[PDB]
Amino acid sequence: PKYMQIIDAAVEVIAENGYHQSQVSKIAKQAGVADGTIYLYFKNKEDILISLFKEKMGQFIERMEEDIKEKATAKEKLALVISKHFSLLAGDHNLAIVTQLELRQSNLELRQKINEILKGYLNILDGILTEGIQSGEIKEGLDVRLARQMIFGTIDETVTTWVMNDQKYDLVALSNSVLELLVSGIHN
Amino acid sequence: PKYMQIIDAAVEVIAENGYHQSQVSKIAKQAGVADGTIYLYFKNKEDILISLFKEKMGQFIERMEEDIKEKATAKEKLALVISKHFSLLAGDHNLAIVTQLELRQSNLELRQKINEILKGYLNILDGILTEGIQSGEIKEGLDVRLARQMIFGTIDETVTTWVMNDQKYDLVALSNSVLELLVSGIHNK
Ligand SMILES: CCCCCCCCCCCC(=O)SCCNC(=O)CCNC(=O)[C@H](O)C(C)(C)COP(=O)(O)OP(=O)(O)OC[C@H]1O[C@@H](n2cnc3c(N)ncnc32)[C@H](O)[C@@H]1OP(=O)(O)O
Repeated sequence: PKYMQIIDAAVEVIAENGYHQSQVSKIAKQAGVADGTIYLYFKNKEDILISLFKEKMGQFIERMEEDIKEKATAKEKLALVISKHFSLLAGDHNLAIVTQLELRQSNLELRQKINEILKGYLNILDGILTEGIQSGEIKEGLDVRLARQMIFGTIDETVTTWVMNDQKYDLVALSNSVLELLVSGIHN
Repeated sequence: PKYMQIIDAAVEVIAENGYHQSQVSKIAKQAGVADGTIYLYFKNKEDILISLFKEKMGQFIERMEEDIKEKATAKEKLALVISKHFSLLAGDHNLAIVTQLELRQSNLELRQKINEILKGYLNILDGILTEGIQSGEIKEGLDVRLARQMIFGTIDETVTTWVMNDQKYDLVALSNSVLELLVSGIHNK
């Protein structure tokens, strides 16, 4: 449908110049749609970015809530999440730039809307950590919120450094190393 | 000072209005100087953003080098880095909005310029790790670049989460627990 066609073009255009500079007109042209056609599916520019996050990151999130259920341990569940995330971004240069660089917006309402979608991802982390503690796999006394900030911050900084390096090295190849740093930390 | 008066007014205006709505005229008004005096020191709005980051980072790094030579172990140095990072930002509401939100420009030419200023701090993290590696304090097989990304992303996301909650809780008090999470990870035992 034209809805997804438009989201896919928006990823391209938004990645090119940045969300702020991106123009709805450029998005239509790139989608090979008329200008008014865009307004047939989206209210405005912000609705395009929010929906892009909903469709790209939101789908990923839903998929992970399902797929982590088959992994026995907290470590395996986190391994799946990091590996699948790096894989989703490694498959699309534009999507890597957008989902990393447009994640935290200055405008309050736009930020809240994007944060709402990303809460889903944080809920997955908290759940993995909560259950891991009850099974005895995860550190007893662990502050779940803080440990989720370290896991999400680590994943995010790893992907953003790769984006700032033109995505030139194999991100997916790092998933296990990133996992072991989170599981065992830096001490010997 | 004229240069620092402008940088300080820029922090305020950019925090309060968002970088895109922070034009030179607004900064000039905020600093109490004329537009032409802004340009006597800066090229444009972008130059003010980049220079505010370079100036604030530079002070931060000189203090860091000063304090961490006292410390013996890699864990002691990281403890100082975390607590000093959290303290600086808890100490200046508008600067934290600038660092966590306004400096995160997605245009790539500009973002590269900003990111080159981060290199000095990342370099400090890499030296703590490599010193630790030589002294046998750091886990065998640990990759320095990845460990640096973990340390800085964990620190930075802890600050972003606190900014997202309107800086309403005591960030600084979380320093030690953030350190222990980086040092031993989430595994039980
Ligand atoms: C004011 C108060 C202050 C308070 C503290 C500061 C507040 C923060 C300010 C806000 C700004 C942000 O948004 S910071 C939060 C988000 N983070 C970022 O945007 C940082 C993204 N990272 C980067 O842009 C970069 O890492 C730099 C520019 C910072 C430094 O780049 P660098 O010096 O070249 O070093 P590096 O990135 O390691 O790249 C070197 C080589 O290694 C490769 N490489 C890099 N990482 C890896 C890796 N994990 N595994 C394999 N290879 C890797 C690269 O491809 C390149 O290869 P080859 O080319 O040779 O093949």
